[PDB]
Amino acid sequence: IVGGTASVRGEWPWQVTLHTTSPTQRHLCGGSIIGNQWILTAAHCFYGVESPKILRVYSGILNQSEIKEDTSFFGVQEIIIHDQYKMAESGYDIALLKLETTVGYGDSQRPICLPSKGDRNVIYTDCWVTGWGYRKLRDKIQNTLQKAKIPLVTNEECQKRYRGHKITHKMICAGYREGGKDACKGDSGGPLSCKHNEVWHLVGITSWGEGCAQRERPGVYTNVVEYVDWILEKTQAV
Ligand SMILES: CN1CCN(C(=O)C[C@H](NC(=O)/C=C/c2cc(Cl)ccc2-n2cnnn2)c2nc(-c3ccc4[nH]c(=O)cc(O)c4c3)c(Cl)[nH]2)CC1
Repeated sequence: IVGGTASVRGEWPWQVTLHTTSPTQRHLCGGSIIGNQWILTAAHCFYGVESPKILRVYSGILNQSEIKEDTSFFGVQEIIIHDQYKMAESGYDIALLKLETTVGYGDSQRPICLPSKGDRNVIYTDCWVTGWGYRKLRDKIQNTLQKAKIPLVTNEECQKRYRGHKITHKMICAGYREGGKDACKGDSGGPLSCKHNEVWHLVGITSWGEGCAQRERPGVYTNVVEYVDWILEKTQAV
């Protein structure tokens, strides 16, 4: 997160840190708890990941330093990548992780509400991107979970900012015209959480951008409202 600020413990209880074990254990990406065994995240996070066995999901974490060999985690049973996914820049950058065990909800960890089909028309004014990613282009994984408030940008505006790319209605953009606050390397797969009628909704999933926080280069996020039926298909399968 560029131009962000330290989060406080329990501010984003749906946020998770996804670690890979190969070759050495490290933070890979963020994700969001959406159900008792479901983490929603970005598809591009698994490029090169051959098996779920090398993955560890940590919840209720403010600081990466809370993670050591004796820290409890959730094993991944299944990696579900959307069938249409090819690359972040082309869309369908969404994935689900089915956990080997059930998340016990509490004040440190709980789900974020998915957006409603009847809310695709509403305009969100209170949007935040969160993660442990770089604070600048050549930096490192941050210890403390960062937050940054960013304005949603219309698709028409985002399309002007990205000549040569096709910004679809399955993508949602966020950024200040002058730059300064954005997601960066290590933030992908994490949430763009928007507060509406005193309830937080998972509006976006960090996906891509041209550099970090550049002027007239807003962040591009998966438009979660457009994938609610896909999530229900995978999570409510008979
Ligand atoms: C092979 N395939 C490539 C794509 N991918 C990734 O995970 C890509 C992912 N990028 C992001 O997290 C966010 C991108 C982004 C999003 C928006 Cl909305 C706007 C602008 C953005 N950017 C524009 N330029 N940079 N960012 C990213 N994560 C890391 C990352 C993650 C964890 C890490 N842990 C460590 O301990 C040490 C690390 O060094 C380390 C690096 C890097 Cl590098 N890049 C999966 C793997």
